[PDB]
Amino acid sequence: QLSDFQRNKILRVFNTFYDCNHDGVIEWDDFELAIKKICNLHSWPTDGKKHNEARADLKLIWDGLRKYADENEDEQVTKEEWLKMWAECVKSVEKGESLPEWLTKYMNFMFDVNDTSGDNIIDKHEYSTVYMSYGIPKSDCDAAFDTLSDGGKTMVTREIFARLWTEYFVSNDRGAKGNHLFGTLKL
Ligand SMILES: [Ca+2]
Ligand SMILES: [Ca+2]
Ligand SMILES: [Ca+2]
Repeated sequence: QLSDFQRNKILRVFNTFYDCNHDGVIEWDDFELAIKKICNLHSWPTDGKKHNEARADLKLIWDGLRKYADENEDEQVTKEEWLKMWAECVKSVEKGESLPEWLTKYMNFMFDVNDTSGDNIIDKHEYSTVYMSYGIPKSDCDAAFDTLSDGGKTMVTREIFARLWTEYFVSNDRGAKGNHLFGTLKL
């Protein structure tokens, strides 16, 4: 079973990042909102390259998510279904397996949404630009970024971002850096 700490990390991500219209379930309509929000944030032209690519990528991610979590096949993922899926995913990451492919795709999507300069590094300004748009206070973006980059000793490359992303979802260690990947947690 997920510890309180894991369960709460996994709920907080459902609630802030996936359920964009905040009604308590994840559907395709949420991903339609997530596309609008990222288009607004970055000033992408509707039906331009980035927009059409974001839509295609998120379709694949939603499809893999529903496949894993949508037990009653109603095209909606409730918190119950999301927690049931996560308890099984975490067990498996511990037994040695990679996270599900919809989750890695979503990690790579969010990496590139952050890295608007395209140099393979998320810098402090890129990071706070994205997380502040989800309601993360700026001081929790800046404190998170220093934690994640080990105060500048580590560049937040796609690979670092991917390893921190797995740690956020599975770690039971309160000390883990990836706990703060989505804004500092007070622990
Ligand atoms: Ca929703
Ligand atoms: Ca369902
Ligand atoms: Ca960059």
